Amino acid sequence: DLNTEGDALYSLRQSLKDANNVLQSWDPTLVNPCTWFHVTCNPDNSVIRVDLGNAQLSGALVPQLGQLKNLQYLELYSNNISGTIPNELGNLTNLVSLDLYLNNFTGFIPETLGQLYKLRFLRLNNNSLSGSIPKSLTNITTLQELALDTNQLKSVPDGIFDRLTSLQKIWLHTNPWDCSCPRIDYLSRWLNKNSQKEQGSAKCSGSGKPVRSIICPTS
Ligand SMILES: *[C@@H]1O[C@H](CO)[C@@H](O)[C@H](O)[C@H]1NC(C)=O
Repeated sequence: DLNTEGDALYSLRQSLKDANNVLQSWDPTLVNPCTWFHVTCNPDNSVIRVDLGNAQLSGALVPQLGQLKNLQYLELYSNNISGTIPNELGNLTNLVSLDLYLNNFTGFIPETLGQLYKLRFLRLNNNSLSGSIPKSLTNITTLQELALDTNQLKSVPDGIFDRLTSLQKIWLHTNPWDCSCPRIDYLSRWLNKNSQKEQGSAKCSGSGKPVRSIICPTS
């Protein structure tokens, strides 16, 4: 009897590279993945988390990874993983902490990420992700720590941080932010009002000025 969490998780092993044989213990033929290393299950024998951090893993993620609904913590951080973040990660409803940081990830940040309403922690940082933030992120009210730092990020949608009332720490620094007015108006004002929330200094592109220091004129 196939597990379907194990099948979903094995689809990841097929597309990744170790080379440390980290995933050697992932056997889909077992009744459940709960006995796998780097995998933890609840008393109901479903996968609530995956810690692959620092496994020296290369390759790309897979859309089948969204098949784990009870997945709470996904730690993929500190690897060589490339490609784009799958939209199917928006199908993890019970996802609390999503850590993709310190990887090669390219492309846009998925808009379906705004479908995680239990997500309290999002770290996409130290990646190649290209500039914008999904407007749907405002739908995460439980967001506390958001780290986007060290990426290709450029702009931000107006009023996106307004519905995040639980936001504590945020990392926007080391990004090619567009400080031209009146695009940078919201972010500059938000980073100044919320400056206790920001960790590090977000610098404007080519000027080197902090985003918060920018004051946009009307007319
Ligand atoms: C989302 O997950 C549920 C259960 O985990 C599954 O039944 C459904 O097909 C998934 N949908 C997509 C689009 O992945």
